[PDB]
Amino acid sequence: TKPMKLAEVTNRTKTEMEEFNRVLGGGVVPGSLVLIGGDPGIGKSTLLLQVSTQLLYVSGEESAQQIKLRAERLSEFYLNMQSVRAEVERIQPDFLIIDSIQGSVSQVREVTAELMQLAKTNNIAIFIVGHVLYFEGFRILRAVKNRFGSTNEIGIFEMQSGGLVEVLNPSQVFLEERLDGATGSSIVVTMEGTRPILAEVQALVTPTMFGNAKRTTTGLDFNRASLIMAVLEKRAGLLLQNQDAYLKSAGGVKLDEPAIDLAVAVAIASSYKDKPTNPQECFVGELGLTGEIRRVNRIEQRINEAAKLGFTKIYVPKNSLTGITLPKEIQVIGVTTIQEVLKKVF
Amino acid sequence: KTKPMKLAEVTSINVNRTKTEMEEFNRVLGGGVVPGSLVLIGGDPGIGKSTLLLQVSTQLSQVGTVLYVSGEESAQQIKLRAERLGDIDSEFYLYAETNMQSVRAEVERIQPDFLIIDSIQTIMSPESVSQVREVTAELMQLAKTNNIAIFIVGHVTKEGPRMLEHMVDTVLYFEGERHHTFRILRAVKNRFGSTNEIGIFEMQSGGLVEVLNPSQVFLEERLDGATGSSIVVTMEGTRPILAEVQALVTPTMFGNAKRTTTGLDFNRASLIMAVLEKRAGLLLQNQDAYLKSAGGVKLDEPAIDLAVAVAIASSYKDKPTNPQECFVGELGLTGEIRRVNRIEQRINEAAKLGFTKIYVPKNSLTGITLPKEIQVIGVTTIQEVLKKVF
Amino acid sequence: NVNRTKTEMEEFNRVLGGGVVPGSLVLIGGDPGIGKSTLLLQVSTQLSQVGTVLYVSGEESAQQIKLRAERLGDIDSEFYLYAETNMQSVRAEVERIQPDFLIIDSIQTIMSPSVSQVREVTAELMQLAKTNNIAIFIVGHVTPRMLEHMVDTVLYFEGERHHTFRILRAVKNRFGSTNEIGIFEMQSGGLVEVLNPSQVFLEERLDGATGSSIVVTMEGTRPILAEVQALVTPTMFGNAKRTTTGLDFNRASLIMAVLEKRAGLLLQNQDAYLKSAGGVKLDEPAIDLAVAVAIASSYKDKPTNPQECFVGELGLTGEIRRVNRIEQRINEAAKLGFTKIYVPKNSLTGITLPKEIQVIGVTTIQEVLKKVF
Amino acid sequence: TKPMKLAEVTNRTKTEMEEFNRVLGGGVVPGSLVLIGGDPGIGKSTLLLQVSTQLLYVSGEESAQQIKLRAERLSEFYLNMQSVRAEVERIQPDFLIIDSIQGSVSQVREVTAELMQLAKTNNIAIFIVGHVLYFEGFRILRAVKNRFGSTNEIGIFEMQSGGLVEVLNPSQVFLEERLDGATGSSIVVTMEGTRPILAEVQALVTPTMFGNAKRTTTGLDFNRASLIMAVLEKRAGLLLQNQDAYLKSAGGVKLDEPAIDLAVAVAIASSYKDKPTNPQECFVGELGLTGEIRRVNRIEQRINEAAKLGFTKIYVPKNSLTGITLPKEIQVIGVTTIQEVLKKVF
Amino acid sequence: KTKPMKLAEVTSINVNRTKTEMEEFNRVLGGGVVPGSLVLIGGDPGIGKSTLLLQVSTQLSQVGTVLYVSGEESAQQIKLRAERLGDIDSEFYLYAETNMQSVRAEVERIQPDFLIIDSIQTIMSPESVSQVREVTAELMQLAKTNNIAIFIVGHVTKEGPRMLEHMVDTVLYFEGERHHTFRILRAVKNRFGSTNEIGIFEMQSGGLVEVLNPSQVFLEERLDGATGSSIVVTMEGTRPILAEVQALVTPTMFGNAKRTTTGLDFNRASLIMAVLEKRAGLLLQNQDAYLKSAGGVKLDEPAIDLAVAVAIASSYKDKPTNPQECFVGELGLTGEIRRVNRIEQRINEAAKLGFTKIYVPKNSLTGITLPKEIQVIGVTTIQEVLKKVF
Ligand SMILES: Cc1cn([C@H]2C[C@H](O)[C@@H](COP(=O)(O)OP(=O)(O)O)O2)c(=O)[nH]c1=O
Ligand SMILES: Cc1cn([C@H]2C[C@H](O)[C@@H](COP(=O)(O)OP(=O)(O)O)O2)c(=O)[nH]c1=O
Ligand SMILES: Cc1cn([C@H]2C[C@H](O)[C@@H](COP(=O)(O)OP(=O)(O)O)O2)c(=O)[nH]c1=O
Ligand SMILES: Cc1cn([C@H]2C[C@H](O)[C@@H](COP(=O)(O)OP(=O)(O)O)O2)c(=O)[nH]c1=O
Ligand SMILES: Cc1cn([C@H]2C[C@H](O)[C@@H](COP(=O)(O)OP(=O)(O)O)O2)c(=O)[nH]c1=O
Ligand SMILES: [Mg+2]
Ligand SMILES: [Mg+2]
Ligand SMILES: [Mg+2]
Ligand SMILES: [Mg+2]
Ligand SMILES: [Mg+2]
Repeated sequence: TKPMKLAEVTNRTKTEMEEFNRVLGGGVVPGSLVLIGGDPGIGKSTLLLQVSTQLLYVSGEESAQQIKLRAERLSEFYLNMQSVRAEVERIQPDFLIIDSIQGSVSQVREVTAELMQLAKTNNIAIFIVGHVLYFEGFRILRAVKNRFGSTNEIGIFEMQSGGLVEVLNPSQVFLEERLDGATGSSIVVTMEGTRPILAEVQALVTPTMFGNAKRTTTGLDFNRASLIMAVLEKRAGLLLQNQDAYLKSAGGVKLDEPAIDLAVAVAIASSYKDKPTNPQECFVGELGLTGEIRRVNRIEQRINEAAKLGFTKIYVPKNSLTGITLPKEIQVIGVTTIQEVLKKVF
Repeated sequence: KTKPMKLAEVTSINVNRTKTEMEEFNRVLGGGVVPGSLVLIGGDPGIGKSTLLLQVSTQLSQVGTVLYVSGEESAQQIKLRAERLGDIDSEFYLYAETNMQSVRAEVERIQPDFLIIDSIQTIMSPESVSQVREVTAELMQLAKTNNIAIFIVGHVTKEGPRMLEHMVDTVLYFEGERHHTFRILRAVKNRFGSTNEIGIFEMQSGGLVEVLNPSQVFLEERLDGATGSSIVVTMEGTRPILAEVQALVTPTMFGNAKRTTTGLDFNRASLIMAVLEKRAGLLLQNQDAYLKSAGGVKLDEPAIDLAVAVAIASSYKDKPTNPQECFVGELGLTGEIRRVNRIEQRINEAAKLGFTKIYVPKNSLTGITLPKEIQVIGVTTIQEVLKKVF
Repeated sequence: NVNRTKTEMEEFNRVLGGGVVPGSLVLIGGDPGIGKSTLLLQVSTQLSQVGTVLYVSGEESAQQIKLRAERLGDIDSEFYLYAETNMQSVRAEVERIQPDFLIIDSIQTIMSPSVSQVREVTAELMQLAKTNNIAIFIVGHVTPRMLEHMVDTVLYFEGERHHTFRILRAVKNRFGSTNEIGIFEMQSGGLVEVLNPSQVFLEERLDGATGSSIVVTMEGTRPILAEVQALVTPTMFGNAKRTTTGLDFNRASLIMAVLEKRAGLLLQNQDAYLKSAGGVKLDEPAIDLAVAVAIASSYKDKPTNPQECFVGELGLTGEIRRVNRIEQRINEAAKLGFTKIYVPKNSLTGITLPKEIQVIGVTTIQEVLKKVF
Repeated sequence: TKPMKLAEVTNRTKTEMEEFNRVLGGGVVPGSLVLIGGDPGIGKSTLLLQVSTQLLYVSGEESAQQIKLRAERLSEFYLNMQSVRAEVERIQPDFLIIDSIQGSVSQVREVTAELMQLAKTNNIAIFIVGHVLYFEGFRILRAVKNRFGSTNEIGIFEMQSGGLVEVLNPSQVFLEERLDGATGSSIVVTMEGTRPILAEVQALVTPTMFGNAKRTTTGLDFNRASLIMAVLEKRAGLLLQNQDAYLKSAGGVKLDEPAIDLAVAVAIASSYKDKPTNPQECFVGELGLTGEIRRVNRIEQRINEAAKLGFTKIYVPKNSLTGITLPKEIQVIGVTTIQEVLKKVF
Repeated sequence: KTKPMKLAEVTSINVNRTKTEMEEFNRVLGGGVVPGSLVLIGGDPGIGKSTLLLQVSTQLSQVGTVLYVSGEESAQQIKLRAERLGDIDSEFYLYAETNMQSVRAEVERIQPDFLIIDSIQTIMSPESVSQVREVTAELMQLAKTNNIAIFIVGHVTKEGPRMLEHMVDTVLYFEGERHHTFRILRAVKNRFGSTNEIGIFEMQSGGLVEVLNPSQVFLEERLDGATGSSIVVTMEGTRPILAEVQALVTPTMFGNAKRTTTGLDFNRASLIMAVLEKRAGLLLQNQDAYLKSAGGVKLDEPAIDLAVAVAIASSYKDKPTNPQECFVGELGLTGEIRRVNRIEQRINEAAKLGFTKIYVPKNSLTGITLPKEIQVIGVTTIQEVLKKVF
């Protein structure tokens, strides 16, 4: 390209899989190199076979007969680089898939350089498998580097007996898991670096029978929980002095971020009170020792992620909202104190 | 070229700088963008260096000619971003290409007053990591061939931005922690200005919004009858981080008095309480204490002692502290407020974030010039401080 | 048989072993921000009064240095400033002006066909000191230890977080002693020398401040000087408390047992809080005596002298055992303006003692506490 | 050399320093390369200046005038390699010293290869300094690799105001340190890998005043000490139940070897009993839970090292002595039970 | 050279081996020294590989011709050592030189039946670490050119002996822990013998003295009324280490019953005691327990459970165990004695060190051939064991 004025800047092949299209930023662009990365066993061959049967598949990893058995469960689909190049000029295929690019590993860098120049010689879309998209564990496909789209885009799949089944409403995973009015469960939109993870905090508050009141956490910092309880007793007015408390992060998610405080406070209160929370409402906020609900980082991302996963309410810190556009699919409730929240929730 | 010259005959700078609508960004560069200069913006990925440079560029395109070079994002991607940020009916040129030879050719053609390289890591040349040091050397010589201002972006990686700091004209760092919603732009090295200058910005849905008057954020963040909150100007190496200590002192009901900290060393707090009881006279023997560093900031430096002593006392006493006053000082076991390192930097940083008082150790002030925007109170004992504060 | 150039700064002269030797390479090392540029600008404005100075650096601009250097000294004298980087352009100006003193403000910021190559530039600088017979100063920001073996004098400008002293020490000196130190304090103007350091230790101490004592400990080979703090107070509750910060808890526990069983202090029913001032970790046998004296001082409510310090491992029989590097510790104490130092008596066998400090060899803890209180 | 029958295999320059001679295996051999290693500041220049004034000294590290000031406190002593080689042929010196051999560091390997060939061209002894002998902290000089002697040889020095003073009786270091009949001190010949270190164990047994009996160690494993006390109470009959115990390894030596058990038991008993041990007697032995004194590794080395440092008795495990020659300067007492030892000692 | 051959027509070995006076060393090599073969002796520095090879060489010089090549020690040094060890009025040649080209020339000249390389690390050649693999390859071809037995020494280093194990004829390991006064020589790989063979030696003032009858060492090491001692055949990776567990059970006097371990995991011992109380019926609630692994051997393997249960019971009961019986087995919380890995190796190792009984888990024995020198008792429950033992 040549430099170009910004006042003068502005189509793709879609698949039946809505999620896979969003990740590529609309669909498959005809002249690029797309790399799918992930651990072996995850389903990069399975995902590419499914995209291919919808849209020349080259594999050294599995045999021709093996792929036929796989791909029927899941038209002009055709199954070293010098012997490959000859077939690219002959059939002239719009889409080329290399199942496993894998001193071959030193030569891997030199093969992919020659594949990017091959995308220009014959204007074709080429998929490369690396044992930039990353397929990692439900199953998620995320765009790490995208030249023809946004990197914040995600595609959720679940591997079943047939192959990969796309996931539209991931709110229903927590909703199926919710029992008939089960207390002491709450939801937080936490962060694993930049990825917003959505997680369930669990509490079992029960009166102590003997001597010292027990406190036990799994997945949350113990001392963080200890302070939360002091703030609930001193600010919210819950008599937790003589109550045992067991706390758990469902999944074995480590929850080590200030934003999880409010969800843990609400979980405990829910168990103490024996009043359930809504399974489509979630909570985000650091809790100060004065009862205040302090600001948190990346609030816009958290609200976005909650809405997308089918949540209806989200309690956020009120100060965090200054000049942020809120999505129409989710009720954002800014709160300022813990008392205010527990009043609203119970 | 420049010549060896006697210092008495060294003439004062008579530059022509280019200002942007962002008052803060100008102060940092020491007045504005100096033409024929190399400015490096460092910081973690995601903070908003591209966003800040796109905003600066859309403003500079109104008076000069901008060439924005990005290998990192595509041309179409940037157009979607930059329309939210500003106006681009002006001479703002975009070039999504990575080889310096192909860039050089376009610099001679359009002759742009301002050049931006979005990610030096993503610019190649013959002879993506080692070769960054050689590209920036060629960029400094390019600033003199055409007399243009050039901005360089340096993402701070786990391993292999701090390497180029000694060979560029201005070094800026864009940093903004998980605990603060606000991002700060600081000048680490400035050849055309002061290094104590800072620019506060808050990333909003549109892009980065400047925070002129930050004293209003701390006042909004405090509740009505706040108590047991205090502020310390701590240090994360050389970066002065400003942090809130929280204390909940409440009488014990049970047998043993509880002590629980999060973010502060437990034993450090234990000693502080002993010094408050034995020197200041607070009956804390039968009081539970919960202590928290707001934000999840680890506070592991002697200077935090006074702020924690004041926090506790504030909760014990049920008397609030001022939200625009902060405290710096190691506390000795005799009640003394001992000296701390980098006092001048801490007082500077407090003043810039809109603080009105700062309690410092009295011994630390020997021959230090104090900024006129902040009241520096040197103290010697903990009793003295608590008398002053409550 | 040598003719050195002195500066008005007595301390900086002692470090170089009398003054600036002409035709020599002196490397100043340290962290960034300590004041190597500031110290060299101050020496340069003084040396410009007798010789001819050429100050080179690309780290800061010419105009920036003028604003700094007017606060620091006088500039009506032959002081030349050259904000260049590459060498070949420098060499040409050395032959022209023929300057007696050359300063390179960051060797990291100089190129010749900018860290690996740094070794080759300093080799060419040492041969340049013979071609023109000039004194040359090299600055090495510590991120400097690579050039230490190939230069004439190696200075390190050091400053721990607890002391606002900024000490200049000679690591390797071809024209002087390596024991020499120069104490400075950075003030608003620039670096102010500290000629009587004895007066600083006598501001950091309050009036009735008991339980403070001083130890000359070691951070590898660097003798660090540190303050141990104790608060002994009667227990109110059931169990007597013991809490340390910066000292090993179990080490302190034994010290108290020895003070109760040997020295006769009733500490059983006393709470004890101990702290190493500064956040210095004190993990060396030599700190035992200072901690014992600290505790006793707080217990007894009798202060120690602020210009006396204590060195010695304390045995469980009350004995004050030998410690390593005793000659270095006595030397460092003396240089920081201390008047007494209690050392183990056995450590003194055939060691020459400096005339500026009273070295007291002790054998038991009872003996020490008798002497001290 | 050519291969040679063993039935057909069989002089040096000595210095006034008996210790330095032993290390080199008799004295300085005229045609070899001796490397002295150690940390900077230790005294390798000081030791070589002292050997040289007794026996061409080449230094880039210090100036000529600096060395003259040093060497007078401490005859035909004369003070890059091409300029050096020319002076070796001229003066023809029997002994050559290179003060600091220190991309010079890559070239250091190539210079020392040329120095070993220089030892043959002109049959001379050459000393090399490396910032195989190792000088490490009293101060010790040990032979790591010796072609003309034993590697177990050691030379003890003490740096004083003049320079390095040799140490003949290191028993007198512990003897000066011993007070007038001080109880609860004992000596062990332990091992730091293969180096036999000689160390002092200290005990303060004193009756408990309140509630629980205290146990505190520094330098010894706490649990090891705990077991020792159980064995002393159950086998030896010491009523330690109601006694506090403070234990210390003098020097900050870590003592983490089974052989230290007996010394610790004797230390405790000495403090309990208020009866001192002899300062020239030492103890070696693992203590079993039945009271037995079990065998230990490297017994011959330990007895050797004790004797050399001027010890008069050594209590060892009786089983360890099977077919071992005992040095005439030290009384080796083989013991079998802890009761037997305490009977003998007190 | 050798040829592809049908297994029915593969003829049995008809070698001529050379025996030494050391019965143990012969067994290890599978009868004696095979001519035209490469034997590697591995082990930590200081164990006595040079000492063992000097002793073998002084014995082999009586029937063949030995060439001992050492770069590590000098010729004069070896003469002082080797006179204490044996007789050298015989054809024993010593060559203190390190380059293989200079060695080869002397092999063709003297034509020695036995060649010893003292430290392969200290032998050089063109093209001291990488090049060891190429020297040993040239040494195996040298064994066929002249038909000689060659011994190679491999010191086991922190980092960079186990590398050559796959490319030599016999692999021996000389190992002897800080806790045992005795050193053991084991065959890891043997082309001319069994790998289960072992040679026990004790280093004495002269040199290495063989330990034929080791059953006498364990009996001398036990006191008269020993009690609370038991023996386990544990594993340090693949090396079967044989270890002594010690227990002192004694009634509590104070409030809380004490439990203290050294060398065993505390919690593992705690469970064992619970299983002894609940299944075996020992009243340990009010008994203190001190447990020790003799030697400072870390015992962190499930197989040690039974030995620790037997130790405790022996001390509780005040009834000794036999010093020539040992125990192997994980103990389940139901009192069951569960299976363990490498049972055949453990039974072998016990037998070789002169043990007469070994209690093993009964399930582990399915189709395993048992050595005739040791009584293998398969057990199923802890009650069963204690019944048998006491
Ligand atoms: C399509 C398909 C795959 N599989 C199995 C076979 C594969 O080895 C396994 C993993 O899928 P695959 O896509 O081969 O993993 P990757 O390419 O990421 O290494 O799933 C089924 O069991 N049933 C199916 O229908
Ligand atoms: C300008 C803008 C950026 N963003 C996102 C896209 C960017 O990838 C992300 C981070 O900003 P960016 O400036 O790209 O970060 P870096 O410091 O790494 O250059 O913010 C929005 O969501 N909305 C916006 O209006
Ligand atoms: C001389 C002087 C310096 N300074 C500042 C400017 C310098 O950049 C800073 C640090 O000193 P500097 O000597 O540049 O540190 P170094 O060269 O060791 O890295 O001190 C003042 O604030 N006031 C002054 O009067
Ligand atoms: C000989 C001697 C040395 N010294 C000092 C100067 C040296 O820098 C220091 C260390 O000795 P040196 O032998 O130079 O150490 P090394 O060669 O091992 O690095 O001892 C004295 O103070 N007095 C003396 O009489
Ligand atoms: C033969 C013998 C060796 N030794 C010593 C010298 C040796 O360096 C040391 C260790 O034996 P050595 O066989 O050299 O060990 P390695 O396994 O490393 O070859 O034992 C004696 O003290 N006395 C002796 O009679
Ligand atoms: Mg696959
Ligand atoms: Mg960016
Ligand atoms: Mg500077
Ligand atoms: Mg030296
Ligand atoms: Mg050997």
